[PDB]
Amino acid sequence: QVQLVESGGGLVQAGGSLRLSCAASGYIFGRNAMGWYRQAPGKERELVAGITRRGSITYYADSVKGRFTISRDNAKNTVYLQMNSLKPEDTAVYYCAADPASPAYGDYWGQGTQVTVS
Ligand SMILES: [Cl-]
Repeated sequence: QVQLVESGGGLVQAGGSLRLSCAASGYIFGRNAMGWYRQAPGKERELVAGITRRGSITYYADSVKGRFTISRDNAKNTVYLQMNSLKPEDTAVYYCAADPASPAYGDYWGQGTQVTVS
């Protein structure tokens, strides 16, 4: 019933930009905590950017600071990841994850979307 759907991936040239979107149904992002994850070739999945529940503070992995921006659009119940100045090292499967509003083991996860930087 709860669905996170990602879009906005594909192939881009180094130096370009992409916007990832994460659209939820059966669930409202609200002020819940959420994050964007990525799994690069040969690597474990790692957290790239997130928003806290408490105080709605954005945070970023050092490797993306100053280049990526997370934003939340309550009217659209959609969270975005704006990726600027993309590097080949950014190539990966990107995932969004959101905290459920009530008690639960586990988050809600999108399906993942491929971002390839040439
Ligand atoms: Cl928090």
